Amino acid sequence: IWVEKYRPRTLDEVVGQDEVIQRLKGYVERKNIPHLLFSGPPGTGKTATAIALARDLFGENWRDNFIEMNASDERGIDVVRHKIKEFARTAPIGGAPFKIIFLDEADALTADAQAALRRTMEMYSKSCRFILSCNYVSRIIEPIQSRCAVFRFKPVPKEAMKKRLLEICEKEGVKITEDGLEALIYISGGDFRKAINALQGAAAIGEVVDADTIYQITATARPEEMTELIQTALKGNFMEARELLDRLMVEYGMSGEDIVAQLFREIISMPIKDSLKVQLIDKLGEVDFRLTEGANERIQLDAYLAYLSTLAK
Amino acid sequence: IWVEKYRPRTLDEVVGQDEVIQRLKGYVERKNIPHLLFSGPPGTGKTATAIALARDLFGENWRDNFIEMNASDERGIDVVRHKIKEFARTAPIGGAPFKIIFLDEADALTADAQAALRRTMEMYSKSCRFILSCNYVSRIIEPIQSRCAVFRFKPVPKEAMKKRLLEICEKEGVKITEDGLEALIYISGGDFRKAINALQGAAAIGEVVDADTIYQITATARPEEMTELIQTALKGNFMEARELLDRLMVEYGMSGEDIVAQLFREIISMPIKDSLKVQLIDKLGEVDFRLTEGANERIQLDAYLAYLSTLAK
Amino acid sequence: IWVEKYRPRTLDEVVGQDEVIQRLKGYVERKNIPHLLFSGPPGTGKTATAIALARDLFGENWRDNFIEMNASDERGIDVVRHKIKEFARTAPIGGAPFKIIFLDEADALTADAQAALRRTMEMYSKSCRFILSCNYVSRIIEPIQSRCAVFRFKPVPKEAMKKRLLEICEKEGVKITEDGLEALIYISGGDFRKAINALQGAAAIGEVVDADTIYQITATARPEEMTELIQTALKGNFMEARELLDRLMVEYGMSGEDIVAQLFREIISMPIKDSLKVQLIDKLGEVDFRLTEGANERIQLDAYLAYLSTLAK
Amino acid sequence: IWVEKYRPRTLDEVVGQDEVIQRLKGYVERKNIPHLLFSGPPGTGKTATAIALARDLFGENWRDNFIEMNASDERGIDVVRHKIKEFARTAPIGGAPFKIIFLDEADALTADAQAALRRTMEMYSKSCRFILSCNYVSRIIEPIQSRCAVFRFKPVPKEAMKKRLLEICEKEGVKITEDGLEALIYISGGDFRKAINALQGAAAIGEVVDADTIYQITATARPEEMTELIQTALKGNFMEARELLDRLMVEYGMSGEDIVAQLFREIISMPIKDSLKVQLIDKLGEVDFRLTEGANERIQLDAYLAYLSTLAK
Amino acid sequence: IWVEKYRPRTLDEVVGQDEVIQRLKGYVERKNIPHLLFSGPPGTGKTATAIALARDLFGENWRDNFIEMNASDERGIDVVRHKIKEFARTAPIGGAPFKIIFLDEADALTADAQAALRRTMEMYSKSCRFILSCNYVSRIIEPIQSRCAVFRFKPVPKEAMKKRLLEICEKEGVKITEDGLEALIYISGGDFRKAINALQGAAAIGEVVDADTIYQITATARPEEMTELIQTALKGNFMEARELLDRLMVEYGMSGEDIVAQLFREIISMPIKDSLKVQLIDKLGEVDFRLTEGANERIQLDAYLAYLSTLAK
Amino acid sequence: IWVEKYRPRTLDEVVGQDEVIQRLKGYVERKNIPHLLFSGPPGTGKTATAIALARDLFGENWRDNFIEMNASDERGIDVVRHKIKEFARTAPIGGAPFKIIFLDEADALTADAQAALRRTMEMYSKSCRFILSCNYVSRIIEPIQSRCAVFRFKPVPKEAMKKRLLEICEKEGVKITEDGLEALIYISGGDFRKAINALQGAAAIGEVVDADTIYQITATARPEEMTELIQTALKGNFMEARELLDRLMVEYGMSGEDIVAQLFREIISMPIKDSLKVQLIDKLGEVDFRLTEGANERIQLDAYLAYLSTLAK
Ligand SMILES: Nc1ncnc2c1ncn2[C@@H]1O[C@H](COP(=O)(O)OP(=O)(O)NP(=O)(O)O)[C@@H](O)[C@H]1O
Ligand SMILES: Nc1ncnc2c1ncn2[C@@H]1O[C@H](COP(=O)(O)OP(=O)(O)NP(=O)(O)O)[C@@H](O)[C@H]1O
Ligand SMILES: Nc1ncnc2c1ncn2[C@@H]1O[C@H](COP(=O)(O)OP(=O)(O)NP(=O)(O)O)[C@@H](O)[C@H]1O
Ligand SMILES: Nc1ncnc2c1ncn2[C@@H]1O[C@H](COP(=O)(O)OP(=O)(O)NP(=O)(O)O)[C@@H](O)[C@H]1O
Ligand SMILES: Nc1ncnc2c1ncn2[C@@H]1O[C@H](COP(=O)(O)OP(=O)(O)NP(=O)(O)O)[C@@H](O)[C@H]1O
Repeated sequence: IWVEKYRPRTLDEVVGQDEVIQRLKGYVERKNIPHLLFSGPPGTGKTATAIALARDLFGENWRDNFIEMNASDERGIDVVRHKIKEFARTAPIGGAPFKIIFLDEADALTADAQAALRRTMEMYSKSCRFILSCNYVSRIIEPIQSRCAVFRFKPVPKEAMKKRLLEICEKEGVKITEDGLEALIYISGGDFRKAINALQGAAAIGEVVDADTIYQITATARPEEMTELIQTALKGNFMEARELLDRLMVEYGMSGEDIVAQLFREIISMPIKDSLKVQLIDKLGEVDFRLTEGANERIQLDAYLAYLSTLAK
Repeated sequence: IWVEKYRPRTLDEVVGQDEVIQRLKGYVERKNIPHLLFSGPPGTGKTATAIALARDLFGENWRDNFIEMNASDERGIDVVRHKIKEFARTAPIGGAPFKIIFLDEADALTADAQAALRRTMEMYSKSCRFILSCNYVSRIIEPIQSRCAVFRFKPVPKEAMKKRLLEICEKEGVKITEDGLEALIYISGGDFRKAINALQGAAAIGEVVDADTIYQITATARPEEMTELIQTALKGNFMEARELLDRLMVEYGMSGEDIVAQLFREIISMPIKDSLKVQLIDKLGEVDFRLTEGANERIQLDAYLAYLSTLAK
Repeated sequence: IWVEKYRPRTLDEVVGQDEVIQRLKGYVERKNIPHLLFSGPPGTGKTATAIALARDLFGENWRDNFIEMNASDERGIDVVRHKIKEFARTAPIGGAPFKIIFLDEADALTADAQAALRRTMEMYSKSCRFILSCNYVSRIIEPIQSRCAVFRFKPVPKEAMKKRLLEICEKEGVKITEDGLEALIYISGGDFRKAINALQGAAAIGEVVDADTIYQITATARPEEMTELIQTALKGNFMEARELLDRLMVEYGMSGEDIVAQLFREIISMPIKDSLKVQLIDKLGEVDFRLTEGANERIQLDAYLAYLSTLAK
Repeated sequence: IWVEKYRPRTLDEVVGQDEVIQRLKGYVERKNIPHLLFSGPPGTGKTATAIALARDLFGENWRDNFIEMNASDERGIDVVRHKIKEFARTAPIGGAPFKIIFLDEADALTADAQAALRRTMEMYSKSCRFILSCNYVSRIIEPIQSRCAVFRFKPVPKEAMKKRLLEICEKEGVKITEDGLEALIYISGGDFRKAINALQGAAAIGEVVDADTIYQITATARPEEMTELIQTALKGNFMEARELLDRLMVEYGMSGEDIVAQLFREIISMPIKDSLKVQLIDKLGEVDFRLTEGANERIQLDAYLAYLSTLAK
Repeated sequence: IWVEKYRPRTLDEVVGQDEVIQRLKGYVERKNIPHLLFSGPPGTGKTATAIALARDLFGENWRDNFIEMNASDERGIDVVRHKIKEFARTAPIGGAPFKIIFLDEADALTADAQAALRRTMEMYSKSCRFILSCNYVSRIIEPIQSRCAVFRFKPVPKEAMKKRLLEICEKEGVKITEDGLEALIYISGGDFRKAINALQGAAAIGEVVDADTIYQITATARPEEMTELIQTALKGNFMEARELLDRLMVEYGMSGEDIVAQLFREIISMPIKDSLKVQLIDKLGEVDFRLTEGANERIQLDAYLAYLSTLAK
Repeated sequence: IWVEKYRPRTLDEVVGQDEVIQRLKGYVERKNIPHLLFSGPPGTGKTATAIALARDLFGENWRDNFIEMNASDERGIDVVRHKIKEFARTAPIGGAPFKIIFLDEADALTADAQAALRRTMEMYSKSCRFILSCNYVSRIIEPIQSRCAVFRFKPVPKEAMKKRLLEICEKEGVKITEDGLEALIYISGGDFRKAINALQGAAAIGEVVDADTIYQITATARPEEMTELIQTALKGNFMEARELLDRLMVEYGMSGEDIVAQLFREIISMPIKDSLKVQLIDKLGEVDFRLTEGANERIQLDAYLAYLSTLAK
């Protein structure tokens, strides 16, 4: 179950987030915790450090006190309040003063539920504490940011993830190549869950973990193939391009969105002129719309390879 | 009821999917099942192999344990949880350790319901197991892919379906012709349920199963007619084409989308130049949008036959 | 602790609220107080004037009598009733007839608790008085508005805050620029706590308080950057713009909405022609739609920087 | 229930409609009734005088004969025809020759149902009669106007409604102020039902009926607020205006249409130049369209406050 | 009941339709009737001549045989077929060979019901005959036009209606002026029902029938007023125009459509340049749309007077 | 009576239907006839070839045996069964084995009557034969298609009709121009009866058969007029255009749809640039929408001639 079995066990073990951790460490020496607001992309380590933060302060007795719950399940803020009263009357067993509750997906709620936090903030800051996880800070109404120290998680930098990917490997006897790592990171988007999980799935199989074995397991074209199809499209060979994208869409079985996504990437990282690149993206912008409005995948897609083959002359 | 009466009874019997089955077999020798994630087009064999997988592991006592339910019926994830507790307390009767629940249409739910899986994964991996079927893997939030072995079902090729269709016939004393088979496949889109079901419906009637008897039972324009209308359109005979498509749209009573769809197919499998085929498809891509935005069927359609009749010279 | 150390000490010292104060002064000459209902946005000076109102009537002996408490903490209306009997039996020491209790967040309660006020209104209007603070008057059930003089606080207008910001500076030897001020107000949302507090945080640092030093301390896109990216986009440098917006979106980690928002602001407060400014906003209006329909953030956004770089010529 | 308890009891008692009544009286002396067509805004007295007209001709025995039904409930023209045969065979008990049926919302039906009237007109003009109420005469197909005397109800002026509102009060021991009356009329749109009904609802509560108590009970922005927001918008304070309208839109929870409506009113009754008022209204006319086409409420609205803040200089 | 009491009683008595009648007379001398197709605007005399045609051929015994029914009441084509068998077995009593059935609103049906005519055409052309009335010929599927002599009724010319209006008057002792006639014809649109019916309503009242008394009874502005408001609008006096249109809309109480209609007429028959007239109509074209989509009458209207007052300079 | 006097007298003489005839000829050499199923649009030659098929097999003695009857006249399938027993007992006089019955409008019947065919199929395939004509094959329940050779008549292509029109002329001393022909086909809809019949009606008159003489005899807008009005509109003469379209709409009394239709046609077959032609049709596409939504015919139409006269410069 890798993404768990490698849940960092200490602040020091969460990586790529010096930014936060460096200064979240200065909360363990003093044993102060104001209500934490963790904000960032998903799979970057809010839940992780919000464990390892609860873990560095309680030693061995965290699981007893800390509880993670998803804030977006609307009718349970008020059903998990009796957990707020047993938890707040119990003194941290050992020698610590305070206690923690984690709240994933905070930024899903409308103004109201957000308030109910507040009458356990000033009632329990000599006992309880909240850690709020949210995709964006902007989406949490001011009255809470008010009483929160705030931490912006960044999508995890290259080397720092690449290194911890290796550790996960060497220690699991899996052979990635250089190819497979770099590729496991085109994939990852800077999101461990995605990265670990993928690696896991390539590890499951037979041995050497190639560039490809990775592109395949996630269903994401070899970037060579994309810029081959965008190219043979621009050349004028419509039926040929259509062929490719088809094969291409079954080899790995991507959604429409998924294809239009990589079409983007590889359109951006073409080395063609800033003058044409626009035309291409503008229209891709169109196509992606059509699809989300629920028009037809096959037709809009091919209909975009069609686009490219007009700009032949 | 053919589509059932030929539900594969063993992993060996599910075809065209070596890919998955080959390595899904290595889960019966060991008697390991992690939560399965079946992803692919519809009518390729997720439900099928997710039966024959439950069937190969329990012998004669599968029906008792395995239950398929559709995950998209939003208010019943939590109403079919009491099926999760009776099922999880019952030991597989005979000599096996584990048990299975199938969940069609997983990729219809928003983040939340997806989580509720998780507190029966680590609670029941010494007892219960889930098999998740989904159109695309991309659409199932990472936290689950996390705890799933994943299988990408591919559309089952021509011959392999054509062969199993015959088996379904010979063994049911139905006379298809060659026409009727090839036709039964234009239809099928590479989707058995659609294919079997249609055959069934032609079998029900009187005897010989023709090209036509198949185009009729599914309501679908003869491909000759389409490429006749697209042809007389291109030649310049606008009023004539408009006539055809009209007659055509009542003979079988197709939607706008439906017409625009076969218009595509037959525009692609025209033997005209990769140069013009684009112009046609680019514009079809336009029409189809118009329509889904809710503009006017008759007008946009005829408006597209108009298109084709400018490119006369 | 600025927000406190500059709590106005007299009705005269609360600003931008002439509206209320002008006519709340005519309650100090007569020494009449009916139950006050303060309504307005948060951070505009209900609590403040509800102090300076208690302060102008008791001189030096206010703290002894006046007590602020939060009304939303449901189980304490009735636990802070013994404060209602000691307080109501004590005659205002000196030469005044009456006494005051402040109740923040009144508009959080359901019908019932609201009533319990009433049997201390007609029992204590020859002794006690309430000041009720609420986000909106509409939310306080009629039977109370009934026995309340009512005051609508308005978000503190520009100049009035800008002036009192300056007084807070000159008297604290802090150098704001014009930029800093105006920026300190883009920030402030018309909410002093936010404003003072921020200013504080910029004063803490080294000297001159710039437009930027303010956008930094609160964490927001520097308006310089936006109008730099919209510029380099309009110039034709699409890849460069895309680059900026990307860095830009991580430096601060804004949503799509969030970016489309500042994109707007800085599109409006561009000094370009009313002729083009439309084109821009019309299309932004489009983008923002796409996004809310759930199309793709990265694609629509870059797809709009694409837009801007067609209008190069 | 005021709106009923003050249903006029005689033609004399229906007010502001001399126009009609004056000449509808000349139908009681002669005891002639051709099929009446009442047309006008809603809440002006069609139903009312169509009662008091039935009441002035039958004395005490009207309720027995006269029946009002709503004509827009499509499948009941033909289900309330057996009421047409029992009613038409019964002679007006006492000494009168004829009888009446009222039909609210006539102008909702398509051509067909309208005809079915006709074979009870020439069949029952020596017995039955219809009174048709409709928003506009233009909307009732000629073949009926044909056989109808027609009456155009006009919106009942200010004073005349203001006077009858007082009568409804004085005689019900309710204390309106001047404010509350004038306000109860901003509200009323010149439509009693709305006006009475609202008053009723303010009467229900505690005592004095203020300007406010009226704006509240109907949920409607204080006109001061609107022209404050339109003002601070015009001055240049976009963020401030956006703030107001937001607060404003929750305080009372208005639709987009609803806001755009009062925006109109107060834009018209601004005391600004006939020169600019146009620019404002032209654009409002734009916004309101956008919205009804289903574009985005928040964006178009704010987008219109944006408009007003360009015309600063 | 004028529109009936002046139902022409012979072909000779139907006016303005020489066109048809001239050659519909040549069917009475021969006593031939093929199935008649009457097509034209409403209220021009299809039903009328289709009576007077049935009346000129049967003398005194028409009512017995001829029956008019509305074809659009879908479930009764087949319920009024037993009227087709009693009617077809009965020989025209006296000395004539054939018989007639009239069918109003033919052009409302879909293809199918249209056919059911046909098996009583060739079955009853030695006995029965149909007269089909329809707004437009184009809307009646060919297979019927096939077996129909066809007659296009034109909106009734000026003098021919004006003359028969007079006859209706002199013979009813009503005093129209020249004004009132001409005006009763601006009104009429070339549609007697509308014209007669209106006259009737002006006759009902007191004596002299003026230009105005006519504009009032139909709710249609004095054309002077319109071109006054369109003028004071174009001059720049927005509030003044808005005032007018308001008064104007109550004086006669027109719909939105109704106002936009006359706005059209009087915009066309302005004597302004063909260059501006366009701008005005283009926008009116817009406004009328907005309204039919259900946007707001008051706002779009005024919003169009707003338009006109921009084009001041 | 042309449509008859040119009823083809041999399979060779039926034209444009090679398709069928080519392979319906191979039934005369062998003298085999299984039950024929003719399907196609009306007026394409089912009845015709179903005569000339009966005519090529019997020589001079067809009329005696063959009988056409209409199948939709419900109560006569069973009344024309005694024609089935006299006909089936009579041996084809001369030297042929079999005999024929034609059944127009087959596709009008419900399941039941369809069966009664069957007990004269296997009872008379050594004597009798049926030829079934139907608008669509899809509409004839399978159990019959079962025992039918099937033939799809196609709308008679351009040249093939144009040629046989000429033969009808040259051999009748009538002078069509090229114009007349091409026009006689715009008319014909690809339906001879319509075409021959019309030609007939133009031949009747004086000499040369023009484009016009044809548009007249059938009643349609002269295509000259349309492209005159669209022209004078584009030139800038709005009032003049409006005038034309008005006259134009009464001369023939077209619907809005009807006018928008020819507007299209003549917009397409304008010889203007593919660049403007779009602008035109895009807007026509708009207009036609407005209308179907039920906005105002006169206003939208003139409002579109307005459109055309902006694009003057
Ligand atoms: N920043 C990180 N450093 C090291 N390991 C990580 C990090 N992020 C995730 N992992 C591993 O990947 C899994 C995902 O953790 P985590 O991101 O906290 O869960 P999440 O809530 O779904 N995404 P997030 O909201 O950013 O926390 C964890 O259980 C970790 O073991
Ligand atoms: N790949 C396949 N191999 C063998 N038989 C199949 C296959 N796909 C379908 N069939 C037969 O056709 C029926 C439909 O197949 P299957 O895809 O397994 O279930 P489904 O309800 O139609 N859709 P899905 O979600 O793809 O599983 C089954 O009951 C099978 O017996
Ligand atoms: N013009 C009026 N004169 C006197 N009383 C009125 C008038 N309009 C309304 N009222 C009182 O207010 C109530 C509503 O009036 P009225 O218009 O007659 O019926 P309605 O159901 O509200 N709408 P409508 O379709 O205009 O008749 C009535 O029951 C009247 O007693
Ligand atoms: N052309 C006419 N000449 C003389 N009187 C007419 C004419 N049209 C209508 N009238 C009178 O006005 C009434 C309307 O008649 P008519 O137009 O036949 O009914 P309609 O069906 O509603 N309109 P239409 O469909 O054109 O016949 C009649 O009953 C006539 O008395
Ligand atoms: N394909 C053809 N070749 C030659 N003449 C034709 C053809 N189709 C029609 N005609 C002439 O036009 C008339 C109509 O054709 P025909 O099909 O016999 O009448 P119809 O029955 O109304 N059409 P249908 O019902 O589809 O057969 C005939 O009597 C023929 O003379």
